[PDB]
Amino acid sequence: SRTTTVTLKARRGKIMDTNGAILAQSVERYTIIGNPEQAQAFIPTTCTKQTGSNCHQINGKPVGVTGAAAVARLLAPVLGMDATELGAKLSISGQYVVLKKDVTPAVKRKISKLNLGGIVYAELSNERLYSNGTLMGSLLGGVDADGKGVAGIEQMENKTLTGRDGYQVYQQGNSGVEIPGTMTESKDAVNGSDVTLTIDRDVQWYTEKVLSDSENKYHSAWGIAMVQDVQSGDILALADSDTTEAGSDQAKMGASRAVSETFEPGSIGKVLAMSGMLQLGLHKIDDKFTVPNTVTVEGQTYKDAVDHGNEHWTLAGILEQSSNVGMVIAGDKMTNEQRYNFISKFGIGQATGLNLPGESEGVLHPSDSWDRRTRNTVLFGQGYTVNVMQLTNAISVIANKGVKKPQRIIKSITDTAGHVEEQQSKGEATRVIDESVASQMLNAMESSAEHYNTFVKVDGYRMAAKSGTAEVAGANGQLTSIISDYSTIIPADNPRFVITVVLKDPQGSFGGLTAGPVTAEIGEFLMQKYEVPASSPRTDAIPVNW
Repeated sequence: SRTTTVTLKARRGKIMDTNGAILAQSVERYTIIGNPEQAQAFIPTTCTKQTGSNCHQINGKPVGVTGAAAVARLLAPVLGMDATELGAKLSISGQYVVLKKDVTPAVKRKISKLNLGGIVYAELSNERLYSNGTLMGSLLGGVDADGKGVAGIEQMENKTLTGRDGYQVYQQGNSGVEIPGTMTESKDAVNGSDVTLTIDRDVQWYTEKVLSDSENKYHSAWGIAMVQDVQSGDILALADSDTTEAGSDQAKMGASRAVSETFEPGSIGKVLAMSGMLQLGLHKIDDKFTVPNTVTVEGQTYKDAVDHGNEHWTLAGILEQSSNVGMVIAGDKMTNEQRYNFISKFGIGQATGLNLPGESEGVLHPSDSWDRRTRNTVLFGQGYTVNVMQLTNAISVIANKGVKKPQRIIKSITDTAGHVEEQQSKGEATRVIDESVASQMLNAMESSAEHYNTFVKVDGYRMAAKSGTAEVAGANGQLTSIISDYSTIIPADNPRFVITVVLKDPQGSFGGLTAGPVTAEIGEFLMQKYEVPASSPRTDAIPVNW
């Protein structure tokens, strides 16, 4: 016979930052719906000693009418509406009519007590609020009108956040085995679980502020920045210079540029190739080279960015001076397979495993597809592409004693019982290089940072860092566009964070090195916020020249 199923919609879980600060949450309100034809069939049950409270009454007396009129009389005082008007809405044709919008959970509960299930039901609204407004807006993403996550973290964590709808089934007809209105089965909703990010609201806010202030100062087409905890691989901030309200159409339009952008890393990429050279025992970090300003190999000519003479640099100095030519000379005996292997081993060309919507794996071509030139440019961060997360994780390897961890952005999930379950990214920690090789590269990176210490400084702290530039898609009247990138490990003598900044077409007195001072502004804030002890004096510098 006739049957009616009512959906009990699960309420969406919250998104919170690393400290429990709420970033996204849904408003529990309801639309109250009537079914006119079921209302018209309604006959109220008279309270007697046989029914107990399984009956209908108003002020302790029978309802006195039937159908729409009876439903309206029962509903009117609960909804604070006029019975005549309700009766008219329930006297139309069809199985659907809105009776009242935007009612509270308390009113919804009162309606349930009227013993009108099947005839009247509540539809949970899907309004989603983001209390921090524009903060990490495109990273949070947004939901559609049905409360489904369609961008950012809302989408990635949608299963967890959505929960599982329940239902009620009513016999509204006359089967002869239950009376009309009897609820014959139900299944409770399981409300969504809450998601805690590794992102810290204060670090994220300051990083976005630094990028905004940097746009005012240097007028970059865009800037992105990331802060990663060295020992855990947790992401404390992942930021871009665009400004969008969380949950807005703009935010839902596309992933954060920090998530999606890919680019050649340029000279920062030398860290990966050189690590390989040391690991394989092809060179030692203090090996001495004579590095001319050009070199020709197999009909191919390579140049450094700047004219110099025949320089007396060690392998560490080739890194510090960003010498492409030095890398070509040093890498002479490194086979194509070894080159590919060490770049790939640092995570280049592979998914971070974070599963951010719109995230690319980047591009690193198989070594047998390389030609006589690209087999060499790969040594200095050209001819393959990375996103900021991959670059930052590769640099973290040097900070973390040669070990690469999967990065994490989802810290924990809290279920409906209130149980907090820490989350752990798929895939395991892997050793990329020996700890001793990592130490030597950190030492060379600290010499690389000191190369720029006339304008890149965090007072009281040693840094290990590398800079780079690379051509990207030309824009805004620039014949050739470039990015400035810079990645810093801080403090060098007890690494705590990696901070990477990428700016497109920065202007001003620092030109292509503008990303450097920007990482240092973030660095300064982090040492103060976490009260990091000042560095000890550097006593073991590996020589950069001879």
